[PDB]
Amino acid sequence: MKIEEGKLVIWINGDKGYNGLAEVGKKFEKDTGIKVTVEHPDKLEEKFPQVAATGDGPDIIFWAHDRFGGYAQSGLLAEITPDKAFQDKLYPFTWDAVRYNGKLIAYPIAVEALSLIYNKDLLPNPPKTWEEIPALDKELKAKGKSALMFNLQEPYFTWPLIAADGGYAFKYENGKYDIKDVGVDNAGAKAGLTFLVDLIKNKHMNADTDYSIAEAAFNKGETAMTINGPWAWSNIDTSKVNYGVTVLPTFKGQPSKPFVGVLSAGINAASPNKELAKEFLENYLLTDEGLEAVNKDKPLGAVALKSYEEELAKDPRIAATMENAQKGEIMPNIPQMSAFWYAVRTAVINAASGRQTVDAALAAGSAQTNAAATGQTADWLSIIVYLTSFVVPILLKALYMLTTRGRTRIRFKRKPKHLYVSLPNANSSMKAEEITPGRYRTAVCGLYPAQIKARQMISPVMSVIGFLALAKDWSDRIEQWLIEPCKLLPDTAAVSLGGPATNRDYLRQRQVALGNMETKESKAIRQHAEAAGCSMIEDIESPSSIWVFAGAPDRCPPTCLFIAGIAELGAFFSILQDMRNTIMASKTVGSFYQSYLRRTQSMGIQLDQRIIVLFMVAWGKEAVDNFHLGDDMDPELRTLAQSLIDVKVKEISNQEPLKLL
Ligand SMILES: OC[C@H]1O[C@H](O[C@H]2[C@H](O)[C@@H](O)[C@@H](O[C@H]3[C@H](O)[C@@H](O)[C@@H](O[C@H]4[C@H](O)[C@@H](O)[C@@H](O)O[C@@H]4CO)O[C@@H]3CO)O[C@@H]2CO)[C@H](O)[C@@H](O)[C@@H]1O
Repeated sequence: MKIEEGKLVIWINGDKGYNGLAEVGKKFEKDTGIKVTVEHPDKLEEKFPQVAATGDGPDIIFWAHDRFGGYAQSGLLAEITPDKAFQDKLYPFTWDAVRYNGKLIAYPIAVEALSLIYNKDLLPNPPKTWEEIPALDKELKAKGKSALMFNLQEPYFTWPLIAADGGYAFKYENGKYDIKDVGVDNAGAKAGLTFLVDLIKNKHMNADTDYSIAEAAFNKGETAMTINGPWAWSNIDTSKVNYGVTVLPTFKGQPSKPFVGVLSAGINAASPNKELAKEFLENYLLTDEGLEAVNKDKPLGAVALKSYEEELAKDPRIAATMENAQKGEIMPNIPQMSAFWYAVRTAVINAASGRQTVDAALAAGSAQTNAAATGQTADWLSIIVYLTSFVVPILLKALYMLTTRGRTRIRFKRKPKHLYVSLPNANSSMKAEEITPGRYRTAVCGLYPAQIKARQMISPVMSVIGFLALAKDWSDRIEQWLIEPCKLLPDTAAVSLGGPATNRDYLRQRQVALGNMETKESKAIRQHAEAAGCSMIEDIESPSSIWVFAGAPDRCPPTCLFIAGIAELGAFFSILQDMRNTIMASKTVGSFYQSYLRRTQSMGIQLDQRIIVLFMVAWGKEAVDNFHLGDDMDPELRTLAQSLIDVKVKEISNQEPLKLL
């Protein structure tokens, strides 16, 4: 019933052999004294992330592997660490389905694919091709029957036709899926779907048809054929029916291409029974003895366990199932898959009912598939508020951790709390509130510049470009910069009291512009920061105006963007990074600026690159001369060197050995 550090709660879909699985639980209770309660709620897969985080989900979730990539990125799933020996008991390709970013996120149980099921008494010559189905329907309809009924409400069942002439979710190439290359709106997808919609319009199928009616219809002897998976076989046997299982029909001479699912078992990251769950699955469920009990309720299909699979292989129906799988494609596990299914589902319904044209349906689906695929930009107001909540020292400490070569979510830590920095995988799509390590350096720096000054936090990216020499003499350096005459521009009759123009006049002219471009979004950020104790900058001549860049943010922080002339300051250091990297490459006998530039524009600014020029002419050589090009001693040298000395200094004469210098 309830998650407790003893008890186990398991969730599995209601179309699977949950009763047989419950039998395994009873066996588990007998040997170890641990009750196993099996439930099969509707829509378990949507609710789970909602309960997973609130202490109320199951310890173990069973589903096909496609949802699990999404679960793992959110950190909802416990890491799997089976013996090397154990991996070898199950087929390797099954691990691939449940492999994400090199990490195991669930145990595979069984491989499921759709097949064509036909009544051998009614239809001893099943069709080879889809396109013959229509001619076949007229004769049978004349005898009170139909050709084919299946669930149009789930895109899984229609996808094989849609995939038949070339449709794909995401293109697989060079070992991975291209999340921006979606094939739902290609020539192939439009052809395949059109064929199905006409079957309906010609009253061969009814758009208003789901899983339960059709099984019954087939089972009642009303329809010659159905499309379903191995789980359906149990109820058909009960209905007293002679059926066959064969390859799906072809379409346009191309094989039908079902999406193949691997039934998988994930462990809830918040479960207090992680050790128990692992013990349960490998030693009880994932056994010859265990799987038969499940299989005896409703067949699982082609199981992952080699020892058991050798037995199943004798069933001719599974041979056909695996035939369809090899002609099709293994489902992705990527997070965007759910977005994909939702899109195709609406598209099938909308098209099937004639509420929209096919072109539009699949076109809209295309848009929606990339909706999740495209990279959202940050809502800093939501990031700042999340960072400001945490105490100030905890945050500062985290920055020093990002730069120690740590290596999905990295965790930072009379009430306990947990800070989470989310690393971006190449597959996952940027969220509007996803705090990346880069965005993290950005927010904190813009919030706590003066507090960074106290700790003197210069990263190994800024330390090398001589950031200290500019920092200490900053206050005196910057005023020289301001008092200096900006000859080139503006036209010199504009000062407030030297006869010549000054650079200060430029930053002024600039601030007016920024004051106009100052977005309500930015203002909102600036004020919320102050109230949280995050006192901020207001001018370039501030004690901590330059300490905003000490942490090496990827962007000009959002709390300083419209305070001239910081926005252009950024490129100054960013270029220096490009300068060194090209100096070193030159030294040998044989991009940062561009990136930084791109990111600021993402915030809606046009960098007055002239200000950058000015910053150079003043602090060019100074910053360049004091670069740290040369390398230094190796840790082995230093440690080994000092030790040898110590000995000799311990021997003659026993005096404190002073270090190497
Ligand atoms: O849109 C409203 C509907 O949303 C919910 O269904 C969604 C799921 O949340 C998605 O995960 C996805 O479902 C896929 C599923 O991921 C995939 O594994 C496959 O499911 C098979 C399953 O592998 C197989 O073992 C067997 O159980 O049949 C399933 C198919 O019925 O295919 C699903 C897509 O068809 O997309 C659906 C929506 O399409 C919610 O559960 C629904 O109740 C709701 O109506």
